[PDB]
Amino acid sequence: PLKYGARFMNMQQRVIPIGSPSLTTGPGNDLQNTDLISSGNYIGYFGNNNNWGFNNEANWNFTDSRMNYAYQNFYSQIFLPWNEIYEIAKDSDSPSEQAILEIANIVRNIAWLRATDVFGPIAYNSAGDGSIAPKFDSQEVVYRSMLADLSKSVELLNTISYSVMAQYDLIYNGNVQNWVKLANSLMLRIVVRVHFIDETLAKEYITKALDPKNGGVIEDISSEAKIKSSDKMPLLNSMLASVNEYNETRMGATIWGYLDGYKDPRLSAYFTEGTYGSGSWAQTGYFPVAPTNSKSKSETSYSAKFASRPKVDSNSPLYWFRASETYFLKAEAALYNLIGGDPKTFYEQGINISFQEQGVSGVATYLSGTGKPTGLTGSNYKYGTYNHDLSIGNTSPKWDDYTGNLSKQEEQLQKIITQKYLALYPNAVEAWTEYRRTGFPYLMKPMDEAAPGRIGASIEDCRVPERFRFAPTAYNSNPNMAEIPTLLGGGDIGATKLWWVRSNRPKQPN
Repeated sequence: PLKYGARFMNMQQRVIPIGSPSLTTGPGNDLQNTDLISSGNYIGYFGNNNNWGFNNEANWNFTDSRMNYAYQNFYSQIFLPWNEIYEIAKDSDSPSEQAILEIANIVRNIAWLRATDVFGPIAYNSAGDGSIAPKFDSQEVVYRSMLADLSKSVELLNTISYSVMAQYDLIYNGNVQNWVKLANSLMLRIVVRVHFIDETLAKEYITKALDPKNGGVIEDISSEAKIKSSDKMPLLNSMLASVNEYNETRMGATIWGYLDGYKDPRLSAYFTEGTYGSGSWAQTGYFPVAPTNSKSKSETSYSAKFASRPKVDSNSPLYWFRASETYFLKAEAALYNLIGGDPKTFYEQGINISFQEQGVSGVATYLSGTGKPTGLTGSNYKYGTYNHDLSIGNTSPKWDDYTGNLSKQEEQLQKIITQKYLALYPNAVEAWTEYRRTGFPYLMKPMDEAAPGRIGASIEDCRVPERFRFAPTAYNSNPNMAEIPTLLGGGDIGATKLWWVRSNRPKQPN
């Protein structure tokens, strides 16, 4: 499959921006746009040591240039190589070529799931029609269509027992059975994503996703989908540019609050201890940077340059889907009677698997903990004036321990989503999507109080943008985009809620 190789590897590096060490900071600038200074910053996985003069998405200013950039990083960059593969394989009678196309379809769909979850409507079904003016699908149609497409991929790949494109497969070394598991896992994630808005659709596929005869889902760490440097394609983890080169990405307040309050051993696995001051004055510890930082970049010994940093090296991988997520998805599914089983069991196994994924121990002690997330007081925060008590009306790790502010079922979901949030790190887009859909976990409020106003929201209804908006000028190049607001059911702005946002979405008490 020489004709598919380069194109397929390009696709894989595009799902979540990453590239060859020779491209230096390029892929890293892209990851900033998709994960680090945007989504990951909004939900508190990271904190920015910069405000970019309030000129970009970090502070919710969705400019034409940055949104066009986002469209490229979430949709168009991967469209290119996929389209060529499609053109070459779409009419092949060769089963091995059909398999290649379906594997390419899975990779495309994992990437475009992010695209629709970020923008809402996208050109999904029209993809490949060679149109100069792509027609967009409503988000509901994108979801319905993707589920059908995933089942199609699984049906075909389930008949393939030999290796496919091993030399160019940076994820599973040509093991089609694992690709099937990834496809069904994505199907599971999608079904859970729609159960609140469309339970019927959820039920139409969740059973097929978990049905053993269809290949199974990712339940073992050995089946996780991740990409990292290898002989097939050397790579430089794309978080390095922003973390070490630009000194802009640091540990977020929200995730720190949970890790600290829950006495989570993953705190040390995910982040480094920062330093404040120098010499005998230097204080060491886990110092977070608030979400949507309103302060300018600084590099003194008392600055965020030395706040806790994400632990990562050039050979570190980026994760597409991990076994722990599967368990949390099953937990929620069982909680709402979509599948059989005990929510608590799936919940605790998800945490156990996450600890194993991170190489940490003490899961039993962690599971019996009844502590609440730690708030950030004006005193504790050292990079400006900021405070938010994350503990208020929040929940603990222990399944049977209820705060009682929300209904019991609602708090159980809160525990599931909060723990999934912790296990998903650093998959920011998925965490951001899950927060917007459920309202969990509760987040540290943005520091820049002017940010919500930039997307048409207020400091009470939005702690994060509800979506990215398309670049206004893009409408000039494609007349089919004029329909976007109607497809959205609202204005093309960051405050417009996407299709899967559940009704009666909870908010942290005041």
